[PDB]
Amino acid sequence: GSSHHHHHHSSGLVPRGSHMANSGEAPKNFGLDVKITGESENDRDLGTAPGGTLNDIGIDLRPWAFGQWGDWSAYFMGQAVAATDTIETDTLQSDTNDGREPDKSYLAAREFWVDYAGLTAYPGEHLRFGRQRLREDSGQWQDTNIEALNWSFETTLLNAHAGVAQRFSEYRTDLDELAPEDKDRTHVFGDISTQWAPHHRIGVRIHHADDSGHLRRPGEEVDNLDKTYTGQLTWLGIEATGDAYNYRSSMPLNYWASATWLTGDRDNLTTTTVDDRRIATGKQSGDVNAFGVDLGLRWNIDEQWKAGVGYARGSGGGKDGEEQFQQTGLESNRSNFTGTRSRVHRFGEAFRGELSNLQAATLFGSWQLREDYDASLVYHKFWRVDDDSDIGTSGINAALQPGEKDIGQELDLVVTKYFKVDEPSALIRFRGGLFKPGDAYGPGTDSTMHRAFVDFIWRF
Ligand SMILES: CCCCCC[Se]CCCCCCCC(=O)OC[C@@H](O)CO
Ligand SMILES: CCCCCC[Se]CCCCCCCC(=O)OC[C@@H](O)CO
Ligand SMILES: CCCCCC[Se]CCCCCCCC(=O)OC[C@@H](O)CO
Ligand SMILES: CCCCCC[Se]CCCCCCCC(=O)OC[C@@H](O)CO
Ligand SMILES: CCCCCC[Se]CCCCCCCC(=O)OC[C@@H](O)CO
Ligand SMILES: CCCCCC[Se]CCCCCCCC(=O)OC[C@@H](O)CO
Ligand SMILES: CCCCCC[Se]CCCCCCCC(=O)OC[C@@H](O)CO
Ligand SMILES: CCCCCC[Se]CCCCCCCC(=O)OC[C@@H](O)CO
Ligand SMILES: CCCCCC[Se]CCCCCCCC(=O)OC[C@H](O)CO
Ligand SMILES: CCCCCC[Se]CCCCCCCC(=O)OC[C@H](O)CO
Ligand SMILES: CCCCCC[Se]CCCCCCCC(=O)OC[C@H](O)CO
Ligand SMILES: CCCCCC[Se]CCCCCCCC(=O)OC[C@H](O)CO
Ligand SMILES: CCCCCC[Se]CCCCCCCC(=O)OC[C@H](O)CO
Ligand SMILES: CCCCCC[Se]CCCCCCCC(=O)OC[C@H](O)CO
Ligand SMILES: CCCCCC[Se]CCCCCCCC(=O)OC[C@H](O)CO
Ligand SMILES: CCCCCC[Se]CCCCCCCC(=O)OC[C@H](O)CO
Ligand code: NA
Ligand code: NA
Ligand code: NA
Ligand code: NA
Ligand code: NA
Repeated sequence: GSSHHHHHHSSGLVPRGSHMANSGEAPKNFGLDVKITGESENDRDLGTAPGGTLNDIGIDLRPWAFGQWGDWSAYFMGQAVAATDTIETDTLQSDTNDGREPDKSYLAAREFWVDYAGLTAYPGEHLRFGRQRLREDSGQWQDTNIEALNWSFETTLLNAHAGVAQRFSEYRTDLDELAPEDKDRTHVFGDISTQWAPHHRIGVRIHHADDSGHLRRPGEEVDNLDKTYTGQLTWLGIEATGDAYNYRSSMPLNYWASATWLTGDRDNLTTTTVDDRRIATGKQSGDVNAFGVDLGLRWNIDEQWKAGVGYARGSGGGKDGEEQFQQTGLESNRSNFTGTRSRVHRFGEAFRGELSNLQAATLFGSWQLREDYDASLVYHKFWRVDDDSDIGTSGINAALQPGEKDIGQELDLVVTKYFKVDEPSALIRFRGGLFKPGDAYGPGTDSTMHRAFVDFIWRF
């Protein structure tokens, strides 16, 4: 059930001989996830800088181990990667610089945790401690592997979670340092929701991020391992879904609606450039009072075909920047929002937008056939909310022109074959995004950019 160590994995594969494959089998105490990935990426900077291009291939091996003893259990997953350049074999990976340059080949400890399920007799209730997968269904608050203590309670009528998390390391042979935004940042979070009618859920969610770190002092040189800000930030959200992320729905329509208020304060570092160097000049504090919304509707046209629409907006700008929404930093923004077994990036495989000073309109269609195939075609159009503010993270490394709201448009295609089928144990997927920059990117930029993957995944 939901406590299974692979429950949140997007692949949704089931190894041969496992208890999930045949309930008469004993739970596996070990297994191996094998992934071969090709990536083509051109050009992440839209042709405004050297590099930014990938055409490369890699293998990623993830052995895992599991033990169970009454109410106690424990889990480890490691990772070994070898690739022809530094490609993305992990949709959850740390974004990347002395101590932050990935190697083409590396080892990592991905998960390591102990779990106690004995506080209540519900097997949907358990407490997990260690580096662990945290995920909620939208992917927009948490979808990551992180050191945490997290309590889950999942039953028919009531779901609830509460946890604390903090990065202390990447646990990787190549990344020696944390990203500055992660260093000394503690997260606490929880949620509670109820299935008020069958397949309809309403809930509230909270997340708090607190920075204990400090900013560089005036006159000190500032480099890429230094923070740009320290924050005490709270996200408070309402969320309603009707089979929003359920690829097996029988309802004719599915939907999601969420609204999130972001409050708190940030201390923003200021800098100046002095002879090929960046020098701290001070800092400025200010309130954040920002808002985000994400809405979607999916038509289940028949057992195979689905289509739908989405709108999302993260506020931007405002008085002294108070309306600049931002996400938690634990999100993936990947979800099953097209109604298939495959997860898709909600704001484009190429653009990979964070909901921050961003408005997006989305159209999609999908097709699936039992547990054997699925395919999705997604269109997005993106605009800034405030044309004099930056946006947040994205898969595009290029300057925005002041005063231009047209970020661009994107077309994505995801196509998947599942192999042994009752429950597949392997898959091959094409996942690609084509991004057409709009006027906010300005002259001298490429007319289109793409990011495309082929992934072959086998679980043993
Ligand atoms: C598991 C993944 C395997 C997938 C195999 C797909 Se092969 C087609 C990839 C399509 C990539 C085309 C880019 C080729 C290129 O342009 O090479 C530079 C050239 O000018 C001279 O070096
Ligand atoms: C230092 C350079 C050496 C690397 C050479 C190996 Se390129 C491995 C293929 C990597 C390209 C795969 C990306 C996805 C894609 O473009 O598939 C197109 C196809 O499936 C549509 O029919
Ligand atoms: C840094 C972390 C510390 C390293 C070790 C923690 Se993982 C070893 C867990 C292994 C513990 C298994 C034993 C529990 C038990 O009760 O087994 C008896 C049997 O009768 C029950 O059915
Ligand atoms: C400063 C660096 C310290 C952090 C390093 C993490 Se410990 C080494 C990775 C520990 C994770 C164990 C799993 C890796 C693995 O064994 O993959 C091998 C593959 O050949 C199996 O088919
Ligand atoms: C607030 C939630 C806490 C949950 C903790 C549970 Se797991 C921590 C076990 C392991 C702790 C490892 C510490 C390693 C380290 O500090 O190395 C730094 C270096 O890699 C670069 O930062
Ligand atoms: C049951 C769960 C329900 C979740 C649904 C939330 Se719908 C939020 C309505 C959105 C209303 C917010 C108004 C924002 C605004 O003023 O737009 C800026 C304008 O000044 C410049 O274009
Ligand atoms: C069915 C259950 C009821 C669901 C209630 C959700 Se109605 C969404 C109203 C939308 C509210 C927008 C608030 C905007 C904000 O707080 O940040 C910007 C500003 O305050 C900084 O000057
Ligand atoms: C109708 C559906 C469109 C949806 C977007 C799928 Se991404 C398009 C490229 C994905 C296909 C393979 C990657 C292309 C490639 O390798 O060429 C490199 C070369 O063009 C350098 O610009
Ligand atoms: C900071 C949080 C703790 C991290 C724990 C890493 Se546990 C490594 C794999 C743990 C999975 C089981 C370990 C030992 C075992 O199972 O021996 C008993 C027998 O084989 C049962 O079948
Ligand atoms: C019963 C014990 C079973 C666990 C054995 C698995 Se090997 C340890 C991998 C998981 C533990 C993390 C290892 C990497 C690390 O600690 O690096 C921190 C940083 O480099 C320091 O600053
Ligand atoms: C089964 C054991 C569970 C017991 C642990 C309960 Se912790 C509740 C999680 C909820 C997370 C709390 C967040 C608090 C916050 O962020 O307030 C900041 C303030 O508003 C700034 O203005
Ligand atoms: C059968 C009834 C049991 C009642 C007592 C059980 Se206390 C469980 C501790 C942990 C409960 C989780 C708390 C997280 C939360 O509800 O916060 C979300 C929201 O944002 C808040 O504003
Ligand atoms: C089996 C029975 C379980 C009963 C548990 C009920 Se959980 C439903 C919560 C859904 C209630 C929505 C409350 C709206 C709200 O307080 O948001 C304010 C906004 O976020 C502040 O800015
Ligand atoms: C990027 C690709 C474009 C995405 C389309 C966006 Se919305 C289309 C959903 C609306 C489609 C639902 C209508 C199906 C229907 O009308 O069935 C036939 C008739 O009613 C007998 O039942
Ligand atoms: C690349 C994979 C996805 C392709 C994009 C699909 Se766009 C619309 C999706 C679904 C619409 C397609 C037609 C639906 C149908 O065939 O049945 C309609 C019948 O009139 C009612 O019973
Ligand atoms: C290099 C990347 C490859 C990624 C996956 C390509 Se799968 C072709 C899907 C296209 C599926 C169209 C029709 C499918 C169907 O109905 O097949 C019945 C089936 O054979 C019953 O076994
Ligand atoms: Na398994
Ligand atoms: Na298992
Ligand atoms: Na470039
Ligand atoms: Na329990
Ligand atoms: Na669906």
